[PDB]
Amino acid sequence: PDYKFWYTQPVPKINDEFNESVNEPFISDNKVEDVRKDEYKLPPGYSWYVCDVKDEKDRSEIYTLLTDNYVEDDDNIFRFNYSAEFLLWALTSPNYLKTWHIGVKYDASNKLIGFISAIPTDICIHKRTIKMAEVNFLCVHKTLRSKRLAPVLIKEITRRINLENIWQAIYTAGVYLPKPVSDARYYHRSINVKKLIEIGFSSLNSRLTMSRAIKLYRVEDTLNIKNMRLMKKKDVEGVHKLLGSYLEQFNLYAVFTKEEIAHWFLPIENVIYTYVNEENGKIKDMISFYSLPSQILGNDKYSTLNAAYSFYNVTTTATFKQLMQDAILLAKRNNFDVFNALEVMQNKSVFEDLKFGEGDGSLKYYLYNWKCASFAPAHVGIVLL
Ligand SMILES: C#CCCCCCCCCCCCC(=O)SCCNC(=O)CCNC(=O)[C@H](O)C(C)(C)COP(=O)(O)OP(=O)(O)OC[C@H]1O[C@@H](n2cnc3c(N)ncnc32)[C@H](O)[C@@H]1OP(=O)(O)O
Ligand SMILES: Cc1nn(C)c(C)c1CCOc1cc(F)ccc1-c1ccc2c(c1)c(CN(C)C)nn2C
Ligand SMILES: [Cl-]
Repeated sequence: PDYKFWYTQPVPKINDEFNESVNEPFISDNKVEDVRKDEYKLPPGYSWYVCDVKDEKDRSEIYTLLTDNYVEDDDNIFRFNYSAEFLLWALTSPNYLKTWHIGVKYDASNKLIGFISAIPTDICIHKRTIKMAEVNFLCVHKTLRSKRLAPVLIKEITRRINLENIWQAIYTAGVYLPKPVSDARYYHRSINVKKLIEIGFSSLNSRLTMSRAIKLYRVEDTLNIKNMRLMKKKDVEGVHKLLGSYLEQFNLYAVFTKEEIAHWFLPIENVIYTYVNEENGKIKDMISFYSLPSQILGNDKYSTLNAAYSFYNVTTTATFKQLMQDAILLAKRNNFDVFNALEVMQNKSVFEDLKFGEGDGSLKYYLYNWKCASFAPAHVGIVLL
C-alpha cells in the first residue's frame, strides 16, 4: 500500500516503532487561530450538511445511509444495522457538538450520501490524559466508492475538531492503516444455535451434529451473581467508582465523568443493557452490553442477526468467568442470538471455557497525532461502538 493520503497526516509510518519513553504528539503547540476557517471543497454537485441527530428526520436519514451502505464483514454476508435510537445515544454523549455530525448531500436529489462523526472525551494513553475526539460512523454511499471522498470527510472533521482546541483523536477500523496502537480479534458465543447454523454463521460436522451443538451451547437459566439487576440512576456514583477504579490499569481508556457514566450505562431497551450487583450500598460487580444487529444480506427468512456486544464488565465478588457467564445468560434472557466480544481487558481469559469461537478478523485501535508504544489488546480498556 502507498498510503498517499495517510502519509500526509500526523500518524506513524507503517514501520515506525516507539518505545515507552515516548508518549506525546507528533505536532505540538497548535493554535486555534491558524486553523482553516473555510470548509473543504467537495466535488461539483455535492454539499456539506449539518445533521441534527436530535431531529427524527435527520436521524432517519443517517439511519438509512448506514443501513444500506455501512460496514460489512469480509465475506459480505452481514451489514451492520445500528438502530435510529442507538445512533441518538451514540452521538449525543455529554458535551457533544452538533457541528461534529457531518453529512454530505448530493444536491440534485437532496439525499445524504456521506457521513462522519466525532464525540469528545478524555482519553488516558500510557497514563497521560488528553482531550480527544472519538471518530465513528464514517460512511460513503456504495455508488461513490474509491473516489477519494473519505479523505475529504476526514480532513473536514479534523478541521472542526481543531477549532475546539482539540488536536488528538481515537478511532478504530477493520482495515490496516498507519499505524495501530493495538489490534484485537473478535470472538462469538453462540446462543441461538439453530439460527446461527441456518444462516451459515456457525458450522456442524459428523461429530458435532445439530442436537450435540444445541446441547454444547445450552445455558442454565440461573445467575452466578444472584442479585444482578438492571442499573438505575441511584447506581451512577457506584458504577463510576467501580468502573473507574478498574480502568486505571489499562494503557488506553476513557476517563469517564459521572455524567458520562449516566449516559453510557443507564439502560435503554434495544440499545444498552447494564446490570449491577449491589451489596451494602456499594456496587461491587457490573455487566454491560449493547445491541447491534446485522442485516443478513439476501436472506428471505431472517432479516437480522440480533447480537449483543460486550461493553464493560467488572467483578469483585465472583470470578471473571462467572461474571461473563452471567453476561451471556442476560443476553439470552433479552433474546439475543449471539454474544460478541473483543480480546480486550480480561476477555480472552474466558473465551475457551465459555465456548467462544474465533471470528474472521480484527479491530485495530488508532490514535491521531500521537506517538507512543503499541501494546497487546489485553492492555486496551476502551470499546468504541
Ligand atoms: C484531531 C482530530 C482528528 C480527527 C480525524 C482522525 C482520523 C479519523 C479517520 C476515520 C476513522 C473512521 C472510523 C470508522 O468509522 S470505521 C467504520 C468505517 N466505515 C465503513 O467501513 C463503512 C463501509 N465503507 C465505506 O463507507 C467506505 O469504504 C469508507 C470507509 C468511507 C472509505 O471510502 P472509500 O470510498 O472506500 O475510499 P476513498 O474515499 O477513495 O478514500 C481512500 C482513502 O481512505 C482511507 N480509508 C479507507 N477506509 C478508511 C477508514 N475506515 N478509516 C480511515 N481511513 C480509511 C484509505 O486507506 C485511503 O487512504 P490512503 O490512500 O490509503 O492513504
Ligand atoms: C457480525 C458482524 N456483522 N458485521 C457487519 C461484522 C463486521 C461482523 C463481525 C463481528 O465484528 C465485531 C465483533 C465484535 F465482538 C466487536 C467488534 C466487531 C467489529 C468489527 C469490525 C468493525 C466494527 C466492529 C466497526 C464498528 N465500530 C467499532 C467502528 N467497524 N468495523 C469495521
Ligand atoms: Cl437467577
